Amino acid sequence: STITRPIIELSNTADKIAEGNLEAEVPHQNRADEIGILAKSIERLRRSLKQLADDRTLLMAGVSHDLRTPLTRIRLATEMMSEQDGYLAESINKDIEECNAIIEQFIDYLR
Amino acid sequence: STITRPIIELSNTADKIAEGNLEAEVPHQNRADEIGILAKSIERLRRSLKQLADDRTLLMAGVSHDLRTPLTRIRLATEMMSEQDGYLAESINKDIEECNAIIEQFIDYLR
Repeated sequence: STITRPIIELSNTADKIAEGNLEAEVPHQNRADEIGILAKSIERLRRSLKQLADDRTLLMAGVSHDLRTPLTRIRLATEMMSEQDGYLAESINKDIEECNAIIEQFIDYLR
Repeated sequence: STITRPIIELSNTADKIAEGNLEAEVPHQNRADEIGILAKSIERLRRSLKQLADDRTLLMAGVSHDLRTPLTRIRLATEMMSEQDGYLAESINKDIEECNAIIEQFIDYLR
């Protein structure tokens, strides 16, 4: 009956990982027999999920940062234009506004 | 020895998923006993990985497509400006080129 338990513990841990508890430590990792190998495989699955999560987060940050540089430069350049070319500057102003709007929506929804 | 086999088969399938085989079918899924419950746990982990993969793909495509619109608009407007503000137009043109470069780099790394 004692051997029955580590099986239940392994299945339970897998559930915790899938539900979004990436920090939940897998049990029976120190075991050397077939059970401990099963524990190791669950750890491998945990690593995959954790990596994919971190990738998405860092992706959002990197894109927004790099975009900030070109956007700022354009707005300043349009500010320096004379009134005679205002109607053309107004167009580029509309574009930069739309771009900032799209980025804002993405960050708000994404937790 | 017969009982030893399914444990190895389960561990092997989990390893296949971790190494990038999201389509690797889990064995002993239809079992109802303790081994069947373990099979169900492995399948749930597979679903998590597959979901995260689909998320990354859709995210990349959506952002790049929408960005194409504001870029094209600024390009046309800057071409209409008079020579008196040519030096200002040149800066905005350089900026939009930079943006296109960033998008190309992302796709090239992950086709």
